[PDB]
This record gives sequence, structure tokens and C-alpha cells, in this order.
Amino acid sequence: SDPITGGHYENHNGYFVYIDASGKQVTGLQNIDGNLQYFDDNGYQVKGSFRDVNGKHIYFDSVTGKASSNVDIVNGKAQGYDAQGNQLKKSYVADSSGQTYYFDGNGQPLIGLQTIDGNLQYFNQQGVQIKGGFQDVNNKRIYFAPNTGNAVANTEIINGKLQGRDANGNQVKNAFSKDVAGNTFYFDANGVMLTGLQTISGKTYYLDEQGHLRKNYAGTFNNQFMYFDADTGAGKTAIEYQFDQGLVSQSNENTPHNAAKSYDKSSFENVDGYLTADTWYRPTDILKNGDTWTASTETDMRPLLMTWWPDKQTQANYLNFMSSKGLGITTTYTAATSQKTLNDAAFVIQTAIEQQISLKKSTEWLRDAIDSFVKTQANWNKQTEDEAFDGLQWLQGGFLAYQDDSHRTPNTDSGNNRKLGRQPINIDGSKDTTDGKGSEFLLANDIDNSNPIVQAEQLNWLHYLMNFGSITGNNDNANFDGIRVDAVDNVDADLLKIAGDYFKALYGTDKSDANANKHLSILEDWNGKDPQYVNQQGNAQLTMDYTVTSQFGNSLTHGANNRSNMWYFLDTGYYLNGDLNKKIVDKNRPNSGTLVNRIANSGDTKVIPNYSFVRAHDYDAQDPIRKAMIDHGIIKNMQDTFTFDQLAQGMEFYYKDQENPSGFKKYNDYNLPSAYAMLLTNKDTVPRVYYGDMYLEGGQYMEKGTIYNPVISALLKARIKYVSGGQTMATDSSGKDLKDGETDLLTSVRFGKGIMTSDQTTTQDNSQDYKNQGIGVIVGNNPDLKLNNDKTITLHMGKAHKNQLYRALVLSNDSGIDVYDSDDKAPTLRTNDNGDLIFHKTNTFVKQDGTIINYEMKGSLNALISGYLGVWVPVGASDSQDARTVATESSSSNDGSVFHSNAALDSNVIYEGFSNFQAMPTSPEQSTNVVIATKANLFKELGITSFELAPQYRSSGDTNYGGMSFLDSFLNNGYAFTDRYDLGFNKADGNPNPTKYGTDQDLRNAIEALHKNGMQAIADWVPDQIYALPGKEVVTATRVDERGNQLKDTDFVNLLYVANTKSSGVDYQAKYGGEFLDKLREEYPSLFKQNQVSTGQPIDASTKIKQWSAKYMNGTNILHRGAYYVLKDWATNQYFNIAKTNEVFLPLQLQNKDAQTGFISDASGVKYYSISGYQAKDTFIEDGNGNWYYFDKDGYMVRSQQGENPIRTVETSVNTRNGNYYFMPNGVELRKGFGTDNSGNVYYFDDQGKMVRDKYINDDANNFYHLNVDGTMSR
Amino acid sequence: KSYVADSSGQTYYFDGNGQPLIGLQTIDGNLQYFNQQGVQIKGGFQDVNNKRIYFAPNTGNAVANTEIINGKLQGRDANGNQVKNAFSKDVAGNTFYFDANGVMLTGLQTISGKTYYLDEQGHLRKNYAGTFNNQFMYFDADTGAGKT
Amino acid sequence: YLNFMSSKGLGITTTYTAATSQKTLNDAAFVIQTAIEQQISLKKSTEWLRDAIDSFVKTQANWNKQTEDEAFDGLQWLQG
Ligand SMILES: OC[C@H]1O[C@H](O[C@H]2[C@H](O)[C@@H](O)[C@@H](O)O[C@@H]2CO)[C@H](O)[C@@H](O)[C@@H]1O
Ligand SMILES: OC[C@H]1O[C@H](O)[C@H](O)[C@@H](O)[C@@H]1O
Ligand SMILES: OC[C@H]1O[C@H](O)[C@H](O)[C@@H](O)[C@@H]1O
Ligand SMILES: OC[C@H]1O[C@H](O)[C@H](O)[C@@H](O)[C@@H]1O
Ligand SMILES: [Ca+2]
Repeated sequence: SDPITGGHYENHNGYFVYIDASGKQVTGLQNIDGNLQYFDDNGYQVKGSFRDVNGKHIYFDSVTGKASSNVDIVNGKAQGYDAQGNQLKKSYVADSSGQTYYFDGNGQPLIGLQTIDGNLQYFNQQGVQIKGGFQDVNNKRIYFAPNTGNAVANTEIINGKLQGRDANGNQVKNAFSKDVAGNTFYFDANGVMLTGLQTISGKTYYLDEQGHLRKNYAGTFNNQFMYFDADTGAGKTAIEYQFDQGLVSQSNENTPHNAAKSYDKSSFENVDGYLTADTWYRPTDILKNGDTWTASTETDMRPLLMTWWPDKQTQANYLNFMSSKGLGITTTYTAATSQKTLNDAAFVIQTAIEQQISLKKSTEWLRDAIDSFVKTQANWNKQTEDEAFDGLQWLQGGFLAYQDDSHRTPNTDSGNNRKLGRQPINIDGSKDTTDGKGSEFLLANDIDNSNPIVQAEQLNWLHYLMNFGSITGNNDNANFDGIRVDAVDNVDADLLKIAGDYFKALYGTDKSDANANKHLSILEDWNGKDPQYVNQQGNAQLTMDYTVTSQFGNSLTHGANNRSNMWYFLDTGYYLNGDLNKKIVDKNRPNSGTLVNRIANSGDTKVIPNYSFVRAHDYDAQDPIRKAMIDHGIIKNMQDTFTFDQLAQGMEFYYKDQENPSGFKKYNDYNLPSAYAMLLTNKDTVPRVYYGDMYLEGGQYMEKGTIYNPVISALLKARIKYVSGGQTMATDSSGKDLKDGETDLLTSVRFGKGIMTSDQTTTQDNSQDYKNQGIGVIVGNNPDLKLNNDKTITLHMGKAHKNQLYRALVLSNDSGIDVYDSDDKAPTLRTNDNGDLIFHKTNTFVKQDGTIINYEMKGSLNALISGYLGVWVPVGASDSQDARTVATESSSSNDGSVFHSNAALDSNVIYEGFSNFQAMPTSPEQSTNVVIATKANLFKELGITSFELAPQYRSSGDTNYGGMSFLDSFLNNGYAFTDRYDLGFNKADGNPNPTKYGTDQDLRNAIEALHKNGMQAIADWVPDQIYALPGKEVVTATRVDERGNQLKDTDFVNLLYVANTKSSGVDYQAKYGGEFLDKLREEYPSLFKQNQVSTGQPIDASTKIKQWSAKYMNGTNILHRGAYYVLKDWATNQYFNIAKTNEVFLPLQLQNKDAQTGFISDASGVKYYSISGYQAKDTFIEDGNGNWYYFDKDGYMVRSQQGENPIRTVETSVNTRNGNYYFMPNGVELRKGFGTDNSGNVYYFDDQGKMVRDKYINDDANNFYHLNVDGTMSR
Repeated sequence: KSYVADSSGQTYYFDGNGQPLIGLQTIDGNLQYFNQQGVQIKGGFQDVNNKRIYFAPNTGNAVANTEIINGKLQGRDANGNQVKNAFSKDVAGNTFYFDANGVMLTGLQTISGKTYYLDEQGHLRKNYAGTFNNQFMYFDADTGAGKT
Repeated sequence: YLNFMSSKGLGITTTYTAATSQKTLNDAAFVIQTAIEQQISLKKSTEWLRDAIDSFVKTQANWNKQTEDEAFDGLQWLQG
């Protein structure tokens, strides 16, 4: 059947009905939103029963009522049916009880023993499949598997002894047989399971006390060591050396030809002196065309991997890969292949290479072949980087922290800076060991804001933005007024003080509220303990108030059906025993509740100044918009890259869902008008309004208003006219649960300019402004809310408004929300003697002149609401009425603080005026900042006092040097940028080069336009990171989580890595970097002398940052390059280098010396030489058959002696590998198995050979073992 | 474009190019997931993406399941979302009901105008006769709903 | 019976159940009886019907081994 959408589900008499978009009750088979359902003739939905439509016999599910497969006992005999209702042939079907039948070619179920797809199965006389049990079919007895039902070997206990049964149902005699768990046993001639050490068929196996065959198990069995095979469990003496490579010399007739022309940067492609897997070098001679050796010319570069390899495994892989590209006999080579053979094979490939270079007259084909091959190898890709997605790692796949390592990577040393996670609550590091350490790593290249030099540069940038117009256009009216601090908890909290003190010095923000409020500044500070920090520090920037944003989520904004009560908005716990009668403040609660109590807020108790919002560019936007794209198959993952066209298509579904007349929302938020009604009437907050609630989040800037625009616009204008004075808030509710009459409808009131209380009748200053001010707001979260006929709902407009006429601004109903622009067009209602507006289930209102109106207090459901909303204002409001308070020039407070929550601060409204998912401008005329200039007027009249612009920085775009791209970057929203000072300047050739938002002139025009209309402009200050730096350096890196803590089980610790950390040095960061600091030090010395908390030091302007590099970074997101992309010799663990001729280290082949490689015995023990010709000391080495060995400081393999403990404690240059290992007599390290010591104690050794302590360990056969603290196994 | 099980009984799915699939995948209309190794999981919960999901012991298919957190059981659906205000199964075959809180409901419960009987363990009882309201009630074999 | 004979061209092919009204089944049995007498005149034989009845009868559980509890354990192995 054809699908339908936009009809609600209703329940009558215990049954689901579905009412169409048409408004018609539905009968018959119906595909509703991709689910196939049925309704009988009364309109009820069928669940857990079969129905007959057309030729089909269709079952519907017992929970959902959705069409699915079942077996029906049609007439006498069972018959299978699919989801579409077709009788099934030659197919399995499971019925409602989870029982399985197989129906044959005629549709009739098979009974008895059967073979299906090579699987033996049994069926009872009713056709049902036996699963997970024995069964006596014929002479035999057969066990059948739990889920497949396939015949399998199993053991059962007959009498008191275990017995073995095979797959054919025959008992096992003189043989090995398994059980379902996975354990192997052996059963003798008499049928009885064997135990202990047993020799059968010339081989010895060890069976434990339980009779389990033990594989990969070491122990002294014959009073002599014995290792039991991983494959079959058969005992080897482990006396024979398993390495297959003797010491061999590699030098031959080609060595001097392929050796390096020079041991320096001329002849070797490199990074900071080091070599990489894809390094090309200049050989002394070149086998041109594969015929004749000729001296090389400077341009004749060849890949290092043509001639050298880190190990035989890599060499073999190189040979196999290049072979596959037509370069020689296609080969299966292994690390086990002899070194000589691999080298000979590499030369026939070299010959072939030189032939295709002559044939193509190009080397680009080879660059691509090498690049591709290199990425194949685990050590040269992300497989050795430990990609993880938990926590902030979710964004880009994981982080590396750079290290101070003056010996190997001195340019990258930070000078003992890089203090990580100095967020506000951990500004002094005193929570470094707990979760209270800040998540310093977020995105891209994380800047080291704990470094004084970098702190000074952030101030330079800050100055540049606050004087952007002066500096870039000599236009003193085109300057930003205030800032938003991006990612506060992901940076060193000193930046707050630096910014605060700058504003104090330059604008005297600590002097008056007028000064402070002229430079409105906000924080993106998510941590729940940030508000109290910010307030202790004097509120230099306004904290967000997540507690109210949160409660909107729970009670209104999130979820179609189940929501927290509106009661929770009150936070009655604020008062002792929620005594709303007694109102005694609770001096000592468990660090909980909403930031500002509004139950009876008369402005008498000091509160923390704040901004608050319902949504943001980065809250309830990014996830829904992507879930919508995922849901319609446009992308697969949240991290996945999408194109702008892909975004546009998804946006169409997002919009369809948002404006859905059904009233249901899958991705979008519910009750946004109702949420704004509360946000915009709340005392003691600077509300912020999200562009995307006013206009559509995609496409062009201001292209099309949202359905919420009228209501929010009305609320905003009404806020100018009526919102002042004290507040009260109550609910028809006392807690989680509602008594009989209770509605849980919230009533929020404001009184007028000087009126602070319910019972206050007049102002102290005898101003009359109050009489036509004030507002009443009623809101619910229940669309199915019906009042009792008894019930009355009251707005206590206050005793300053006795007998006054009030008129509606906004009233909800079943098709939308009506908006009333002026007193004449709206229904009036008059307050009583005590000043209460009384409401009933049914109301008859009269217009002041026009007519009589009917209205029910009814929860409604439509695109604009899921609940109730009523807003009422006093009639008689002047056209120019302004209830706002101007900020006072006087030094009102000696507290030292900048912002103060009061009527003046509350008179402000911030507009967050962009969306991250805007389309790119189709023309210069439609660029955001051009549009803002033409439309400035419109925001003045909505009461916006500060305009929060998007970050104006040039997007890093599609640029991607490694690792996962982020949406900020490819959507060009300005949060991901390469140059911090480029805000849309022209290309150097003179051509325009706008950001997503327009040119730099367009920005200055936009900012001026806002000042011409009395609004401020907010700059997005983004100090935490920078993207896509084009220059490479070699850092020392450790793999870390968001807090900069080393991952628990990582090998990636202090390794050399190639990162992209260096800026172009010829960009706007080079022009303007540090330039304004000297002028500033001269003019305000104390800024440069004042100590910061986290460092104990003042900012350092002695060094200017014209070019970024690794020393000023904490780290980066993993770049998918590999743990050992920077080439290293396994034997000595030293990295190759060619920077200075006095400290060169190269493989000996490349210097035309003789490189010997392999294992060689001597009277003392075994030694090993790497492919580069150096002896292994204090290092682990892996042979060509995959076995691992440790070579001690003296250069000798560690091996166990008879009668001595095989377990050895290893302390190596590579620290991560430290631990206790188990080395066998032939030096092989035991891995992923148990090992007995000389005294009979059992230990376990992990994937990498380390002993495991103090935990339970599980087995593939479901055996559990326990390891004590000292390592021993209690089991 | 085929499944293969290796010697250890671990399963990979190789695509059109012979390269194994990784992450969340739909195959023959079945939702699954393969690890960084490239081997699919069986009878386990992997926290892939935003929410946790149980995997079929032999089929590896996404299925509703319930796991124990603290002392109180929870329900997870086939899409990996926790279940609120709904019935959900576990791998053994028992049905439970979960409220807004997610606590498994117990005893006689009336939801959506129908009455179901959940035993001490929270199992929905089908084809069960008993005097529930002091009055006889037979609970449906199909859905467990009480008829008189 | 009605469904089986219907399948052999003796009338409208029917899905009838035990739930079908007795009246409807009896009416349907007579239209099948009519059809039967026509094929007896057409063929001048009743052997075709003997074979049809024999086949139908074995279809029914009460008239075949399904109600006889076939088992093969012990000497029952030989003949069921
Ligand atoms: O297509 C369903 C299922 O097929 C495979 O399961 C195999 C299993 O891997 C083999 O060892 C074996 O026992 O036969 C089973 C059924 O074919 C895939 O391994 C699995 O991922 C997939 O769900
Ligand atoms: O669909 C796969 C499986 O579903 C079920 O678990 C049935 O018990 C089983 O027989 C079937 O193979
Ligand atoms: O020792 C007497 C008997 O013992 C066990 O039953 C053996 O399985 C059987 O072969 C032997 O005849
Ligand atoms: O998200 C806030 C929630 O925190 C915990 O879940 C509380 O138990 C709950 O009452 C509250 O609503
Ligand atoms: Ca940071």
C-alpha cells in the first residue's frame, strides 16, 4: 500500500486508531511511515493476529502491530508466511514464540532428521526445530546447536563420568572431541576422558585437571621444560631456535651505485633532518633504463624504499605490492623468505622501475605507487595511532600531546610550558589527577595558551579585533565592542583574566554599569561550576546559564510525550522545605538548583549576572540537522564529510519536520514559542536569541522566516514595552506527581518599573510608569490537557494592578498561536480587586470595541506548540513606551566586579545572528554582512542591544593534511581557520576573497550599521585552536585523551611524529602578529606586569608570533601517518638523521658500508643485526616467523636455563614495554597464554608478552581464571 | 561480497573490492558491526556510536536486549536507543515493559486501556489465566492483554 | 474436502476453514456434488473419483500415520 504521513495515532477502549491527514479514521491495510499495519472495520489496529488481504495471509506484530513473518496453523497443518503475506517455500521461518520450522518445496514443514545447506538438523513431530539439546534419532544420539540447530560434537555426564558425543551422534573412542563451550578432551578405548600429561600418536599433549587440552601453554612437565603448541597443543621442547635468518652480508655489486650521493639535506628529502617512509633520496648512480649505470644529476631522486627497508616484513610487502603493478613476477613473499632472495627480488623490481621511468619519461607514477604502498602498512597509518571516539575524541578520532624533548626534537620544545587542562575549576592544576582536569584537546591544532608568549599574542589578537575598524579602514566606528570566548573549558583560564583586565584598562568597565554594559561580553563556559568561578572573579564576562537552558530541554523543548513538570522551573528547594509560605532561603544546599530563583524575585538578593538561551548555533542544531541527513541516507556517520548540496537536501527534510502540521517533531525542538516566552520575560538575565529560531538554518542568510518568527518577534517588542519590575513564578503543581485538579500550568508575572512584589501597590519614587507595564505568561507542556469544570487558573498581576483591563498578546489554539499586534485586535479581560486575572476551562472574553470572543484553556498540538501558551498585557500602552532601564554612569559598586545583574543589564538582548549550516552566498549582494547592513533597522526595533556575529576568520575549507576533517572547516563557518587575522581581505593579486560572510569592507560596513542603529557588535574570540598549517615539523608525541592523559593501553608514547604545525609566515598572522603589544605596554604597563594565576608569570611580549610552529602548540588530532612514519632502526632504537654532518645516522647500505643482518650464535648466546647493519641491544625484536625476542644491554637474547625461572623482569629504553616476560629456552617470548615458573606457580602473559596481575581473565570456551596481585593464578 | 568465517570462528564481510567492511553496516537487510580488526562480534554489546547495542550470537544482527546496571534492568532496542514507555524483549525471549524512568515494571499493569500481567521477574505472561481484579481474567496468547 | 476437490477443477477454488459457516460449506458441497456427477457422465467412469477420494483421505491426520505415533526406537526401527 502507498505510504501516508501527517496523521496522529489515537487510543480508544484499549485500541490504537489512526486518523489521517484528511481527518478520516483508517480501515484496512496501510503503510504508515514505512511500517505496514492493519485496521479492522471499526478502525482498531490489529496486533499479534493474522489478517487476509488480496492474495496475502499477513501476520502483524504483538508489540508494534507491524507486518512480519510467522507460521500459521492454517486448517490442519502449519504453513510459513513472510512479511508480505506469501506462503513460503524452501525457507526457514521462526514463529511468535521463537520456534523455527523449515518449509520444503511444497510449503510443508520438514520433520525428523534433515540436511539443509550441508547442515544436519532435527525436527519434532510437529515440525519444530530442536536447538540446544541432545536427541535420540535412530541408533545414534546427536547434540544440536543453540542457535543454528546444527549437529555438533558435545559431552554429557553419563553416570558420574563425562562422555563425548560426535557430530554423527556416535560416542567417541580413542580420539579427541570437543564440547559446545569450545574445550577439547581426549577419550580412551573405554570411552572415559583422559587427564594429565598424555602421549598419543608419537606426540605429547597436556590435559589439565578438568581434562581440557591446553594450547599455547608453557610448563616444566618431564622435570624438563615443555611448550604446548598454539595450533594443536602438542609439546615441543622449545630447544630449537625458530628464527630462520642467519647472519648475512648484504653488500654486493650494486651497493656503491645505490648508496647515497651525500649524507645531508641535499640528497635526502626530510623533515627537520629526519627521514620518512616516503622519503626519496639521490643515489650515487642510476640504472637508467635498466641497462647502464650513470652518475646522478641533482633532479634524479629515487624512493628510499627502492633500496632500503625497516624490516623483512615491510620488504616482502613492498615486493609483493610492486609486483602486483606489473613490475615483475608476482610474488608471495613473507618475512620468512631469506634476506638474500628478497634483496635480489628488490633489484629486479628496481630494474623494472627504471624501465617504466624511461617508457613514461616521468616519476609521478612512482610517487603515487609509493604513497599508496606506504599507507598500506600499519606502522605508517592510523592502525598504530589507536583511533578512539569516546569523549571529545568523538570529533576527530583522538589526540597527540607534544612533548618537551630537547635531545631529539629541540625546535619543538616549549620551554616547560604546555600546562594542560587549566580550565577555571583547575586553573591552578590542583585537580590534575581527577576528572576536574580540563579537556584541553578539542579540535585541530590545540594552541598552548599556558605559555606567556602565546598569552601576549592572544591579547594582540584581542586588541586587533576590538580595534578592527581603526586598524583596517581607519574607521573608528567599525570596531567590535565586546567578545564571546569560545571553548572556555578547553583552554587555560588565564585568558579570561587577560581579556577582563584589558577591557578594564581600555574601557574602564570596572568603573560603572554604563561602561561595563557598553562592551557586552559572554563566555561559552559549559562546566556546571563555572558560574561560581566567574562570579568570584568579578564577572568580567557573562556566564551562560545552562540551568535554565537545561530545564527547557526537560520540560518543553525535548520529547513528544514524557517531560519533566513545569514545577521544576521553580526550584523550590531554594527555600527551606519549599515553604513558599515562609520563604526562608536555604543557606546550605548540596551545590544544586537553578542559578536565579524566580519564585518571588524582588531584586533584594544579589545574584550572578548571566546570559541565557533556548538554542544556539552549537546547541540543538548540529546534531538534529545531521540525524536528519543520516535518517534519509544522505550520510552514514555524524563525523562523515558532506557536501553543500548534500546539506541542502537534508535541510529540506529538516524544514519539513520543523513545520510539520501534525505537531510531531523527529529532529527539531518542541514548544519553542513557549520557551522564548519564558526566556524573554525572566528577570536577572540577558537573553540571547538564536538566528535559526527566527530564520531557517540553511540556504541563504535571512532567506525565509521560520514559523516561530511572528510570535518571537511579538514577544521581543513586548519586552521593550512591558517587561520590568519584580518577578513571580508558580505552578499548579507541588512536585513530580499531579493530584486530581492539578494542571501543572506555570504562571510567570512581571509587575512594572518600580514594582517589586505582588503586594506592593505603588512605587517609592511615585513614578507612574508601572501602571501600563508588566506582563503575564501562562505555559504548559501537555497537549492533551483538559481542565476540570471546577478548575480556575490565576495570574496574580499584583496589587499595583487592581481592577485593570488586560489584553492578550499571544494565545494558543488547535491550529496555531494567534498574535495580537495592538490593543484593539485582542480580547480583553479585567483583573479583580486583588489584581488577579481569573481563567476557567471555558472563557468568554470581550474585545474593547469589536466583539465577544470564546476561548478554552485547552492544551493544543500543532507545528507551533505541544502544550498551552497565553500571554497578557495591560491595555493602554503608549506607542513609544519603553520599560527598559538605562545603565548608570555612577560608581554604584565598590565590589570590584564588572557586570551586575540589575534592571539595566536585563534591558539588553543579544542576537546570535548566524547558523553554522548556512549555504555559501550565491552572490556578493546576499552575503550575510551585506544583508546585516541593509537590515540593521529591523533588529533595533526588536530590542537587540548587541549583535553576536559569526567568527569572521578565513575558513580552512577543504584543506586536509591528514586525519579527520571537521564540519566547521568544510562548511566554512569560521570556527575552523588557517589565518586568525584574515577576516575577508582581498587576494594579493587584488581580487576579492570573501569569507562565507563577505569581504573585510562588508564586515566594517556591517559593524558601522549596527552602531548607527545603537547596537553593539560581538567578536568571536577563538584562542583554543587553528587548522590546516602548511609546514611540517617533527614533534615528540604521546597518544592522549581529551584531558591530555596517556591512553591506558597505548604503545604510542614519546614517539617521533611528523605534524603540520608551521604557519605560512607570509599571511595576515605575519603582518599583524605582535604588532600592537609595544604600543600597549607603553600605554598600560600593569597589563604586562601583572601575574597570571596558572603560570605565576606575567604575559611575555618580548617575543612576537608572526609564524606558528609546534613549540607553541599542545598537540594535534591524530593525522593518520603512523607511529613509525619517522624512520628508526629497530636494533638500537635510534632515528635516522642527516641535519648536521657530525651526528649523521643512516643505514650502512646507504653509506656504501657493509650491512650484515640476522641472528648469529656465539659461545655466550645469540645476537641479532638489523637490516641496517646494527646490533640489537636493549630492544625487542621480531623474527620472520612472527616470534618475539628481547636482547639485553650486552647484546644477547634472553633465554631460560633448565631449573631456573623463565620469567624475567625487563627495563628497556622503550618504557612502555617494561614488565615481566616469559622467555623460553630458545628465546621466544610467550604471548596470550599461561606460563609455569620453576616452582609450579602459574602466571598469564598478554597479547604483547607482559605478565597480567590482579584481575579476572576469560577464555574463548568460557573458562574463568583469577590472577592475584603477585601475578599467581588462584583460578 | 561474501561472509567468511576464519579458523577461530570469527566473521568478516568482504565487499565488492575484497576489502572487509568496518563499522555499522546493513547486509541482506541486516544491521551489523565489525571491529577495528575487521571481525564481527557475536553475543556482545559494543558501544558503537552514541548508544550501546547487543549482537546476535550466531547472526550478529541488531536485536533488542536488556542488560543489568546497578540492581535494576534496562531495555535496549534494535536501533540502539533505550526504551521508554514501551515493551521490549531480551535475547532469551522474555518481554518486559519500561516506563519513563526505565525501571522494569512489575505486577498487574494497565497501559493504553489494556491490562497486562507481569510476574515478579517482570516477564510478560501470555496464555495465562488468573483472578486478577478479584475477577477472572485470561491473558492473551498473542499480546498478553487481559480479556474477561 | 471442499478445498481439495476444488483444486481438481470441480468448482471455484476455495479457501474454506472450520470457521466457515456450516450452511456455506453444505451449499459448497452440493455444487461440488453437481460437478462430480458431470465428470461421471463425461468420463462414464467412477474410477477417477475412487483415486481422488483415496488421495484426499490420506491427507487428513485422523486418517493417516500422524495419529499413529510413528517411532523408530528399538525394534520399531524396522517398520515404524
Ligand atoms: O549470514 C548470517 C551469518 O553468517 C555467518 O555465520 C556463520 C559462521 O561465521 C560460521 O562459522 C558458521 O557456523 O556458519 C554461520 C552461518 O552461515 C557470518 O559469520 C555471520 O557474520 C552472519 O551473521
Ligand atoms: O534468523 C536467525 C535465527 O532467528 C532465530 O534466532 C531462530 O531461533 C533461528 O532458528 C534463526 O536461524
Ligand atoms: O574391560 C571390560 C570392558 O570395559 C569397557 O566396557 C570397554 O569399553 C570394553 O571394550 C571392555 O570389554
Ligand atoms: O537530568 C537530571 C536528572 O538527574 C537524575 O537522573 C535524577 O535522578 C533525576 O531526577 C533528574 O531529573
Ligand atoms: Ca586547548
